[PDB]
Amino acid sequence: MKLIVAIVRPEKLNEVLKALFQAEVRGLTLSRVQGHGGETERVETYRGTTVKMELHEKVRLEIGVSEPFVKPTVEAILKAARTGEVGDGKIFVLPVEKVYRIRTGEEDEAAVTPVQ
Amino acid sequence: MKLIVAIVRPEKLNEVLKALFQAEVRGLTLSRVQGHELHEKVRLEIGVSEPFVKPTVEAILKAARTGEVGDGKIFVLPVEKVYRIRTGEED
Amino acid sequence: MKLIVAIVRPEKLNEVLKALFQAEVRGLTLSRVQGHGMELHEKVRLEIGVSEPFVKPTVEAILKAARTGEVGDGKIFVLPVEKVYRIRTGEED
Repeated sequence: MKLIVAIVRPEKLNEVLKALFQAEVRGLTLSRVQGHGGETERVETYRGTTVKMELHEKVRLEIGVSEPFVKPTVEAILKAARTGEVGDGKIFVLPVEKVYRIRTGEEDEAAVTPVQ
Repeated sequence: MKLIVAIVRPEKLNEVLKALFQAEVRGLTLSRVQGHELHEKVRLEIGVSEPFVKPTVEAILKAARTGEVGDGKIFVLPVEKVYRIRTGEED
Repeated sequence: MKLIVAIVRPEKLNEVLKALFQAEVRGLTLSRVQGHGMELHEKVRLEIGVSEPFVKPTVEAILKAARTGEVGDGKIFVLPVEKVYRIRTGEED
């Protein structure tokens, strides 16, 4: 199992969710965060005197997936979320020791396997 | 140490927090998130030492369950190091 | 890469952000959350991807900026990351 955390532009969210559902990746959660991506900074920011137009609203998606679905999930997000401009975001694939579905007590693979 | 990330229903949050406290699990953070239509959920993030992983997971499984689809999930993630900001040292 | 997750006091955020931009990280996100241990106390959660050579000094920069010496200062978690992709280019690493 892996926990996928993706940071994408708000204007790309709907395309991303549609692509994920199309890939059988249903269960997930999301929230708004402020972020700064790319490895760019304004001179004033690096000087520490300012931190204005450095942060922008992004959407953070958290998706638990079984091993077989890691590749399809990453590919769906990469295709849908890219604009080609700095600030597109990132995808972290995190190792997971255990997963539990609260309703059924199902664990690990069974807990993140597509309910359809 | 491990990092527990749990998604639960807002209506069950008080009960979950009460169970965690009864289990001696005190330090944690939480926030509202949108889950799965999208429905509001609460995401809890709890860093625990190894002996507290099980008690924490169980506290949440028992307090958060309603029996209806959408009760949530619990992830246990490996943590390489954890630092206590107050001391400037690992924990 | 490693994922640094820091929970800090809101009144220390400006200082921590300054330390992060001056340290140089390959991206960060942050948001307001509620801390506990009822009554919830505001905290700011920052998530920063940092590669191995620079994890220790980046953690030290955050520690120095965020510390007050009083209970409630927060914690910093360093998590392993299996893979990381840059969306702009699609590349892994």
